Amino acid sequence: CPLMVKVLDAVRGSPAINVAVHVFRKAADDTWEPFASGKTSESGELHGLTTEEEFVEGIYKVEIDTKSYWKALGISPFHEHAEVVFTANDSGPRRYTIAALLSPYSYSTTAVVTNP
Amino acid sequence: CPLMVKVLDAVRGSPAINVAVHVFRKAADDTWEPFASGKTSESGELHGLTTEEEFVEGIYKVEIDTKSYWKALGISPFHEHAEVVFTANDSGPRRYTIAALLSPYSYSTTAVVTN
Amino acid sequence: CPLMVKVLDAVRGSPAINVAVHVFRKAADDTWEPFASGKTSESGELHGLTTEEEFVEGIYKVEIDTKSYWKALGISPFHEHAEVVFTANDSGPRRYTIAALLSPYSYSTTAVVTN
Amino acid sequence: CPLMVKVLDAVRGSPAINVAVHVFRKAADDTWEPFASGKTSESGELHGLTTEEEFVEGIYKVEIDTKSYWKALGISPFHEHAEVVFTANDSGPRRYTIAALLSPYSYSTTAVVTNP
Ligand SMILES: Cc1cc(OCC(=O)O)cc(C)c1Cc1ccc(O)c(C(C)C)c1
Ligand SMILES: Cc1cc(OCC(=O)O)cc(C)c1Cc1ccc(O)c(C(C)C)c1
Repeated sequence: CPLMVKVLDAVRGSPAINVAVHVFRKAADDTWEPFASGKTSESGELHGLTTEEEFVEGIYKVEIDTKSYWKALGISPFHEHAEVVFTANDSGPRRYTIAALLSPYSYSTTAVVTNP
Repeated sequence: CPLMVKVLDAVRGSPAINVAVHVFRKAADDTWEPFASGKTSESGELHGLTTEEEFVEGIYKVEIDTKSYWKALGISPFHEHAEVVFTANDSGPRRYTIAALLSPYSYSTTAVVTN
Repeated sequence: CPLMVKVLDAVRGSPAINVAVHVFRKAADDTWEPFASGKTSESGELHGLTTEEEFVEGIYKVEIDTKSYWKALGISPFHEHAEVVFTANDSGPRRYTIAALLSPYSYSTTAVVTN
Repeated sequence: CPLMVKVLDAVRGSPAINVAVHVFRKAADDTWEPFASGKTSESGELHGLTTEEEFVEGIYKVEIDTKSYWKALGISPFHEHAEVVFTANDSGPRRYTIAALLSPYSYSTTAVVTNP
């Protein structure tokens, strides 16, 4: 898969399990069209969101439901979600790993972009 | 002010200067209504976005134009911007500092919520 | 001062208060000589560690006692501390702010080097 | 292996390749004894540092040579290295992944600790 999401929990030092992830792609009319969705596994990973054929050039948004994650652990976090927005495939097809590191009042996100 | 934004540049080890920042409030129809904006100062700070009277409870989005910043420095960036979405809440402390740390392919953001 | 330390808590969304910080300078024999120390303020800041005269070029280590901080909050931490090791250099800007962002199993540190 | 190190470059959005890593363990006399060393692979990973038998309880230091990494890319970075110090195995054997994210003037580090 050309798009993978990996989420870690900085409080527990663990993968962030069962985190909902929604992906959108900006349409020609500038709206966000639903593209794919899933939830992270026991390893904090979400694979199989898309395919090489489908994942064309465009502006994509990956919205990670961090608030539901923290709420289920009894925590009222600051952010509603973590949303990473990016242009994909503009110099040709690439593989993207979107890595997120979560704390109740902070998150970081990083992209690892490789040429397949 | 109840809301301040502070932006640092992890490549240069400096405040991130002249970064455009837009603030939006979520409307009843779930659209984002522009609320305030500015550019960060020589110290990477943006003050005076709102007032205590105006900044009522709601869902807010702070959009930091990281892409234009990296473009101005001749460095290829990954993100279109960094968005920071949160519910502002009266019961808690209520001065918010949104701190962001920028790299071309990574950012972190943290909230410092006080008094 | 030429050196300031600012520490934030990513769990509480607050300055990290009363965190012990020790500064060391690398000696000629490669050992670390204690130089200065303090505890962060109510704003998570530690000022006045050194002076422009004293803070000559050399290799410095700032050790932030994160473990005692998490212990004080009843939260299990991973690291013994966060160390920040750098060469201080006259040609460049020379006011250093060491910013640290703390979580129980993660920390980040950044240098803001100005004027 | 109970200890793995993974290093990413936040400027290029890539693994950080050929980064030297030195591991030390605190001795009974409070000195740092050399424990293991290696360098990151093309995937930014360093495997095989130790074994279950060898990796007993103790205080360990993982020193990642970030300065040489940046210097080889023409950059004069702020830090001499990234050094992550931690007590290991104090509630029994665990697997540790030490993840580091590098920028010229900043780094973050995170531990993922799992029960084998
Ligand atoms: C929020 C903030 C306040 C501050 O006050 C000290 C000053 O203005 O001199 C000084 C600095 C440098 C920051 C920014 C900061 C301070 C600490 C920190 O962990 C982070 C994370 C985003 C990496 C950011
Ligand atoms: C992206 C990624 C890939 C990975 O490969 C799987 C494995 O080898 O276990 C293993 C891990 C732990 C990560 C996550 C990671 C790896 C490095 C890193 O600096 C960061 C920051 C976002 C904190 C995250």
